[PDB]
Amino acid sequence: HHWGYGKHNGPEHWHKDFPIAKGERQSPVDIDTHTAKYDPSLKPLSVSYDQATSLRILNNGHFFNVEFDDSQDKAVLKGGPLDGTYRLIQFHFHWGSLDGQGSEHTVDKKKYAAELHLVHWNTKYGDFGKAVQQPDGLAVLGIFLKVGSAKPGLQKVVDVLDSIKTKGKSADFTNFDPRGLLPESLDYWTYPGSLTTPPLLECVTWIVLKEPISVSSEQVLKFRKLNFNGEGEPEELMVDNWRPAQPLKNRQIKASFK
Ligand SMILES: [Zn+2]
Repeated sequence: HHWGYGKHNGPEHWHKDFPIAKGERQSPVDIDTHTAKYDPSLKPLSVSYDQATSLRILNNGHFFNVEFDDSQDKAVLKGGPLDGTYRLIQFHFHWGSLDGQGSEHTVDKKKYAAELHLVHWNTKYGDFGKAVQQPDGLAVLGIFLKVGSAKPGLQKVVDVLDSIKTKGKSADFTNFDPRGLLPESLDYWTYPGSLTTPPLLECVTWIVLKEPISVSSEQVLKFRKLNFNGEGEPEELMVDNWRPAQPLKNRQIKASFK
């Protein structure tokens, strides 16, 4: 039936409905830090989230999405390896059933507890749906989450999860500041890739930050109480909603630091 992360509709079956799954620039990948090329011509990242406008949070049956108002250049990403302005449209997470798994990207084979994706689309294309059809259409900022001390800025999100426990639920989620999810360093690795979920389009420029943010066991624990299933259906906990690393192929990973 519909795609998911279970043994019968998991990542290893996606190729049957989405042939692009076995493509040449699939994500995520394992970042080998020793072969990543430090590229000195890379510009620093420019994150302008000061006028961001969050609208809603939704449980889509795969993960939850916090959506932003992308009708104007409110929250944008520029610089780095990018050309043009990219608007933040939404962010989501991928997490595991345990602290030693959860992230999609890995660093030297190391998996983190979760991974945050800040999705932006190139304003040049007018809308998100057009942008996903272009090789430079999207820019996703990936941030690793490790278990340690609480991330104060993540609490608003953790607080509201009980209201969107099942598939299809959504809640008003205004006035959230995404700057609170950012680590203090903006050093990163960058490579051309794809969406990690169907349709798995190869329109993404990945910007994975080196420094992960720490969240508490309690904070992460609440993510794990979400449901994949719809209301009234048999409870299936939302865990391990991550895709395993794909072959890098004809691609080089560049770093903005040495
Ligand atoms: Zn994602």
